[PDB]
Amino acid sequence: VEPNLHSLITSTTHKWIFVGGKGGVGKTTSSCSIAIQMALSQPNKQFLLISTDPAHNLSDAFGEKFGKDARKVTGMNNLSCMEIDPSAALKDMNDLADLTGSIPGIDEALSFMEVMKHIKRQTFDTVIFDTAPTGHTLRFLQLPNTLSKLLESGKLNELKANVETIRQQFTDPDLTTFVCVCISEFLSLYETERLIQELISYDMDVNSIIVNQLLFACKRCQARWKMQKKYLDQIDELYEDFHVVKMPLCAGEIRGLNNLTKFSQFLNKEYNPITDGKVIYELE
Amino acid sequence: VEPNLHSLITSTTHKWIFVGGKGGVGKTTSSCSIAIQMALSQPNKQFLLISTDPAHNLSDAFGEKFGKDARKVTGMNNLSCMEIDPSAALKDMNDMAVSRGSLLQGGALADLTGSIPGIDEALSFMEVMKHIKRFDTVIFDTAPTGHTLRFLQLPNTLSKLLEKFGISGKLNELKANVETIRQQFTDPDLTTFVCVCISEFLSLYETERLIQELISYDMDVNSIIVNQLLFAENDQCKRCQARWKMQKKYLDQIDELYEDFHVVKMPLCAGEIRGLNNLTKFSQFLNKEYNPITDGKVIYELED
Ligand SMILES: Nc1ncnc2c1ncn2[C@@H]1O[C@H](COP(=O)(O)OP(=O)(O)O)[C@@H](O)[C@H]1O
Ligand SMILES: Nc1ncnc2c1ncn2[C@@H]1O[C@H](COP(=O)(O)OP(=O)(O)O)[C@@H](O)[C@H]1O
Ligand code: ALF
Ligand code: ALF
Ligand SMILES: [Mg+2]
Ligand SMILES: [Mg+2]
Ligand SMILES: [Zn+2]
Repeated sequence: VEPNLHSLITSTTHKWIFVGGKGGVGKTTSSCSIAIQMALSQPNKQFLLISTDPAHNLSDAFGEKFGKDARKVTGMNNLSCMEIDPSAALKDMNDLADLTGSIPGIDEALSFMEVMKHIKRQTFDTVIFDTAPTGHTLRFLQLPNTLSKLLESGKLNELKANVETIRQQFTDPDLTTFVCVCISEFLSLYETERLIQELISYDMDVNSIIVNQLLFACKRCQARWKMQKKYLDQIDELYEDFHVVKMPLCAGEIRGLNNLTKFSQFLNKEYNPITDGKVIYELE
Repeated sequence: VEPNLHSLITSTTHKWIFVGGKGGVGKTTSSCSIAIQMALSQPNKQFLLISTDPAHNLSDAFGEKFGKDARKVTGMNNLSCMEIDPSAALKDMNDMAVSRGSLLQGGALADLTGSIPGIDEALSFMEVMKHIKRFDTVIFDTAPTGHTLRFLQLPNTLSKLLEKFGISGKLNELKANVETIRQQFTDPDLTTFVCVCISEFLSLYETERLIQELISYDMDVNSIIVNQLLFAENDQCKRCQARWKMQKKYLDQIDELYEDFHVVKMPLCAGEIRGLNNLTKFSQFLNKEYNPITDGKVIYELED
């Protein structure tokens, strides 16, 4: 099973791609990267990257301002981002809205409504979700089942049909898949294993794991690599049947289309220290 | 404004302490560390560390099992942990309703509602109200920023929806409990929010936005822990030197921006920080500031 996401990046069937895992592991960095690789690789198709983390970071990552209305990434012809602000969205729908935009769960509700509107309206060929950390993303992926059972007039029936339709698409391995991102450390590895078990139980396809921030080894770096390697061995045993993609810690943060594009190549053809080592240092 | 949490750790008024920030910055590591520093220096008080992150890591961090019910940290007399379990709580509520209402009648409350987004914040909040109704200090190991903001808006949000309410008794009592929590969270002597961050663009700007949000909720925030620092000019690795250049850039901005805050600088250690011993070792630097010249050896002193 190839150690890269080339199969996903060139997929001709996938409509919904979730990128998830523990906090700070690189979900935003990776979902920007997957979205860039897909857009470059399939010029004919139109891609949306939507952040369902209420503390959005797509604008921070690209260095340009996104919002509830999809906008093209400057420099791309076929990649767009969206960051929904619930109180802004509600304030528009209402035309108390504002109080509602502050209720726990409103973020997931509006993100789901965005999915339904792409169902109803059928714009973008593929949607990539840069998700909130693990715990709240599981709640989001359960929404189709949840709404189904709760609902269980013509507009209520309309809501019902649409959620059943999402439930069916989300559980179709050709249409929907979840890419896990993790770091090779105890707290991340165990959280990721719990997440994968839960996803399998939801009948959601999960076939890929990005292991990010690897040192591939300064005494501090030598000790930290020794640790990463121990958990990396475990990841190899556990996830033998998965695409496991090993990504390096770079010499600086990864921001802007240029640097994100440069990092994203290694999701497509896997990082090789022999041939690619200099690249880590171009991010300073 | 001393670059440490000594005022907070030795405080005799604080009842509610929130530790929050962007994903993966070290909230759980720092909240365990703050709680241990407090428990150790206030032996006569009793502390509860509660994780409101639905993906809990307190058991992972100490390396032993916690749950819905508080349990002492092995090796501490003074500190307890709890990891709130939503489905479990709903299940017991449903069981007790049946055994002494459409959602309850068919015994499926947990099934129907255990997965509704927002349910974790709802139950975490119920948990808060219980310590109100009847541990001296509670430290919250919070979920990442976005959902924690929703949690912290909740008492103030409920107060206003309820205001428009205008078993009705339970709603009345909820309204009353909401008001006192709301009262206590805006009391700078009873509650404070400790921000945690790493010295990188995404974390810095998320933190800046978070703190501006908290201030508008009248929640006290006067502390920022800057975690995972390399301090590469102490001792002598190309990657570390370049990364330190990045970090130092953002640190200079943090020191300027948060001149009136306790900004507490913590080193990246040579391994993950797990178990009472390693957390305790790491935690001394919240109380007395880390000095890379003198304290540098500590990053290699973690037990396995
Ligand atoms: N492999 C990497 N090398 C260097 N910096 C990285 C790498 N992956 C992520 N980052 C940086 O790490 C921090 C966290 O990444 P982020 O994508 O925000 O994670 P998450 O979305 O899971 O919170 C950010 O500052 C990001 O720029
Ligand atoms: N200063 C540090 N040095 C080394 N490892 C650290 C440090 N702070 C946190 N960690 C490790 O970094 C990862 C994320 O920390 P964690 O406390 O889980 O963050 P958060 O709770 O904000 O998600 C964990 O593997 C933890 O052991
Ligand atoms: F990734 Al975390 F608390 F576990 F932000
Ligand atoms: F901290 Al994140 F996505 F921004 F987990
Ligand atoms: Mg993110
Ligand atoms: Mg945590
Ligand atoms: Zn190094």
